[PDB]
Amino acid sequence: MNIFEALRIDEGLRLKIYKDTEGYYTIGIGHLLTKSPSLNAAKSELDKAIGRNTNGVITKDEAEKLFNQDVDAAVRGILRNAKLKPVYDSLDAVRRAALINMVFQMGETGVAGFTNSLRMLQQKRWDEAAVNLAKSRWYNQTPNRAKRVITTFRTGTWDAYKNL
Ligand SMILES: [Cl-]
Ligand SMILES: [Cl-]
Repeated sequence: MNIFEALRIDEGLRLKIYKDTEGYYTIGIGHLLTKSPSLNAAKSELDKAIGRNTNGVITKDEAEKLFNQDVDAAVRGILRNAKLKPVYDSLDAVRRAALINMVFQMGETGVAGFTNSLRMLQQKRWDEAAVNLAKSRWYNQTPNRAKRVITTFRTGTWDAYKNL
């Protein structure tokens, strides 16, 4: 198991524009197009992202390419963030992947907001961090996914993804 495989399980893959859990226009493997309520604006962002007139549909290869870009950007966002970098450096490879998943889902800014959890993770206080992470809108809105990421932080293994 790895970050790519994990996120592919968590986000799924859809080749036509769809609405995510928050009602935002998205495509591929969790690639957010826009927070605007307009499908046209979404179609526009889509064409600009792929480089062609898509008409709201992309191929598997296109989805994968967006996905690669997106993972790369999450990593870079982490490394550039003063609050995130140190946590990330302190963690093992498996837990680093959980942090990347969170950033991919919610953005660098969102994650950097989990101040107390981050401190706990940095201190390697696993059970405590898990409890704290759960007291969030994030866990209440997408509990099954949140539980998978949280277990990953807690145990440092990919067990929550083994079966799926
Ligand atoms: Cl893009
Ligand atoms: Cl969920």
